[PDB]
Parts: sequence; structure tokens; C-alpha cells
Amino acid sequence: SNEYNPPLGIAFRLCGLASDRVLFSRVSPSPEVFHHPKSEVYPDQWFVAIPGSGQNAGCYAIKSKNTGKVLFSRMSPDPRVGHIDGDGKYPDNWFKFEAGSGKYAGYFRLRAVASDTVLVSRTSTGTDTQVINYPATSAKYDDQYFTILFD
Ligand SMILES: CC(=O)N[C@@H]1[C@@H](O)[C@H](O[C@@H]2O[C@H](CO)[C@H](O)[C@H](O)[C@H]2O)[C@@H](CO)O[C@@H]1O
Ligand SMILES: CC(=O)N[C@@H]1[C@@H](O)[C@H](O[C@@H]2O[C@H](CO)[C@H](O)[C@H](O)[C@H]2O)[C@@H](CO)O[C@@H]1O
Ligand SMILES: CC(=O)N[C@@H]1[C@@H](O)[C@H](O[C@@H]2O[C@H](CO)[C@H](O)[C@H](O)[C@H]2O)[C@@H](CO)O[C@@H]1O
Repeated sequence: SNEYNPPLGIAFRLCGLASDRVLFSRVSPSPEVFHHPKSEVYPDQWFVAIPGSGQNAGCYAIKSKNTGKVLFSRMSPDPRVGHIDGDGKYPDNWFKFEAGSGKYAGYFRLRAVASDTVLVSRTSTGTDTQVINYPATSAKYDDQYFTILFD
């Protein structure tokens, strides 16, 4: 249940509900993977969705149009969230977009099924831990919800 399907063949930004910031992937400067206020659009904020197959049918890899890297989310090692080359070579590259309901209609969690984690974008901690993850079979918080933007 609750599968969300992003559009294919068009780049999008991923904006956090709690943070009003969009994820990004860049090779420089550090941090390479972080988030940015949504009012400022930059190349590093654009991603496409890569459909999965087999065990990963209904899941997607999230590929940066700026670096070519896909996002990952794992419980260990550190860093727990980041990016890596390829088109989803590793299990922790495969996300179920888990559709929200109620006040979360229109939004989804980004659930890395293989690592049992969800992505987090928040402003309630220092910048070193604002873009992170949380166990997926635990409490749900607004900072785990994202939506897709085309501007
Ligand atoms: C740790 C931290 O808060 N760093 C930010 C930088 O990321 C940010 O740099 C901009 O980031 C956007 C991301 O889409 C573009 O890459 C842009 O070109 C960068 O300048 C700067 C400036 O906003 O602020 C902090 O340093
Ligand atoms: C900061 C950074 O990105 N370091 C990378 C590690 O992430 C990477 O570890 C692998 O990452 C993939 C991500 O999909 C899987 O989690 C895999 O199991 C990890 O071993 C290592 C090795 O490629 O390289 C850097 O340290
Ligand atoms: C680095 C690290 O693992 N820090 C964790 C925090 O992220 C975690 O904070 C919770 O995170 C969720 C994420 O959806 C919400 O932001 C929630 O409000 C936070 O309490 C805390 C508590 O579990 O543990 C570490 O500090």
C-alpha cells in the first residue's frame, strides 16, 4: 500500500515539508549532499527517478542531473546519507516513495527499503545533521515528508 510514483523523464526538486528546503547533489563545495532554501533554484537541486525492477519494482533510484550520482540511505557506516556513482548499483539506493495521507496528502517519505530508513530534511538541529535519516518502522515526523517541485 501507499506506493507513490514520481514522474519519469523530467527533472524535479525534492522539497522537505518541515524544512522548506530542497535536496541537492554537487561535487563542490562541501557538503556535497545537503539541502537549500527552496526560493533559490540551482542546478544541483535537480533529480530524475530511475524505476526499479524485480524485488525493486515500485521503488526508484534518485539520480542527480548535476553529478550523475544516486542518493543512498543506510544505518551504517557513516555518513548515513549521501550519493554514489551509478544508476542504483547498491541496495540502499532504492527508495519507496511512501505516500502520505491527511495533512500529508501530496507528500511522501523516501524509504530506503533495504536499510529500513527514511530520509530527513529538518532545521531543528545543526547543519551537520539536518539532512539525515531515521528508522522507517518507528515514529513518523513532518521532517520525513517531501514533495516534488518543477520550479
Ligand atoms: C553547510 C551550509 O549551510 N552550506 C551552505 C551552502 O550549501 C550554500 O551554498 C549554495 O548552495 C546551493 C545549493 O543548491 C548552490 O550550490 C549554490 O551555488 C551555493 O552557493 C551557501 C550559500 O547559500 O550557504 C552555506 O554555506
Ligand atoms: C562520503 C561517501 O560517500 N563515502 C563513500 C561510501 O559511502 C562508500 O560506501 C558504499 O556506499 C554505498 C552507497 O550506496 C553502499 O552503502 C555500500 O555498501 C558502501 O560500501 C565507500 C565505498 O564505495 O566509498 C566512500 O567511502
Ligand atoms: C545523528 C543522529 O542520529 N541524530 C539522532 C536524531 O536525528 C534523532 O532526532 C529525531 O529525528 C527525527 C527524524 O525524523 C525527528 O527530527 C525527531 O523530531 C527527532 O527527535 C534523535 C532522537 O531519536 O536521536 C539522535 O540524536
